[PDB]
Amino acid sequence: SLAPCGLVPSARQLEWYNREMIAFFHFGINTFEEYVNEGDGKASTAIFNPTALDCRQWMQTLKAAGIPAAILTAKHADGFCLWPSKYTDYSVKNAAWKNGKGDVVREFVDACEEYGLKAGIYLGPHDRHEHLSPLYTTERYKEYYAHQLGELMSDYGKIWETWWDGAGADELTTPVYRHWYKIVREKQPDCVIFGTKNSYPFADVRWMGNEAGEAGDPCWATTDSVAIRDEAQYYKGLNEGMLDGDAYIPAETDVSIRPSWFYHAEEDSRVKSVRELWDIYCTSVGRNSVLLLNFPPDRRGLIHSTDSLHAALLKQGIDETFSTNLLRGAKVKATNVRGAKYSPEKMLDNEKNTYFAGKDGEVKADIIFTLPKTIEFDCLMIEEVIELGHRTTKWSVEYTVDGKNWITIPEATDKQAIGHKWIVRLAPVKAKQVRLRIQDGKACPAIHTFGVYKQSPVF
Ligand SMILES: CC(C)S[C@@H]1O[C@H](CO)[C@H](O)[C@H](O)[C@H]1O
Repeated sequence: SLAPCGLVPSARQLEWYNREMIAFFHFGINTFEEYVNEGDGKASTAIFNPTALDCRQWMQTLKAAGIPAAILTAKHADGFCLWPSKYTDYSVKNAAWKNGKGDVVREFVDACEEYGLKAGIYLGPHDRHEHLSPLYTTERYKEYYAHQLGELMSDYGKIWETWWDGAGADELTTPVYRHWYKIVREKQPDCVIFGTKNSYPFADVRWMGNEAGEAGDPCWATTDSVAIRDEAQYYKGLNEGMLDGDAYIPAETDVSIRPSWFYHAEEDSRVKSVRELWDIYCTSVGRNSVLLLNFPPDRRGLIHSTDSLHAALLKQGIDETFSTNLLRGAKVKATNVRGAKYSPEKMLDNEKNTYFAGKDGEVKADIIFTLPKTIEFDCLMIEEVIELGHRTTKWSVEYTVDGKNWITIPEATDKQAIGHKWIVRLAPVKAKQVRLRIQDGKACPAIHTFGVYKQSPVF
């Protein structure tokens, strides 16, 4: 069989990559303040009062959108806790909501379980509320957070992601996070950790340097762990990563479907269009990353219908786009073929476990797909066998109509990364043959999938 090349993903990282999309839910005391996205920790707990909370309605939105996981803000930097923790009074325990007898996190994980969605927790490292205590020290806070982490990792079922926002967290040192890490890893062994700054040695996935929904081109799963730590001076190290990076810590791309992270009625006219979301999908999922897309629940405790509709149409457009691989039915010829078991046709078979592979030592390959009828396409996708590491580092796609003139596709010329998935949109071409050029790499190519497609009219 093939041996892996360089650093490889863990089982958690594979599971995570396979989600492709994750939902964020920013919900809390901010929602009940007027135009606030970052709370000071001084709002009265009494104002938290969703009129008819319905997390099931959130899950129905995610079903409609094709999204298999969700992360809730159990506590944002304002420090207000959405579950009745035994370790603070600054929580739903003292809200007007349900006379202080509610538990949003409970309703969230119960709804996730009922709909078969993976649940995840955002629990803010920087806590502005705790900072207001004249008795605050980093060491006491470390124990405070650990107790709360212990509640959320013990009493709320299986947790698939823990999110550590690096905003305001520079005071928190590595031994602090180590303590937190052991609790998470021991109680929830499958839980992916989104690690920032001083949490770097414990991170399963990294930030990619912006909140616009654009991972780098290229975007390597690998990078130097120091890039995560010294976040502010390594934008490209996070956004693009490094082929010779010392750690396998792939990029998770986060973006709100609205201008703000929290809900504001004024932004109902500002929800990202289906086309914007499609661009974002292509610059995240389509760039060897994973898209974490925020839907902020409102004061009733519902997801707004424009947010729902646009996410649902994105899903519809994706399904139509990629339902027919227009290369299927082709006659396939390739140089550098490891064997029949790894024939280039495996790129076209829609099977989970098969792939095209080259011969050891040989990093280049040329694969020509000759089509029964001339086709028209404006999109292409390629997927590497990531269990075997980043192998190919330069690739291009070409076509011809007359059989003699190979024409380049400008958008798909001298690309570098493949990884989990790379998507390229291009001006519409007609073609009788399509050539896939694997031009360079660290090891022989190993490719699960290759296809060309016609983008949905929805886009
Ligand atoms: C400048 C702001 C984006 S702060 C930024 O937020 C990111 C999440 O989007 C990560 O949590 C970073 O660690 C944090 O510094």
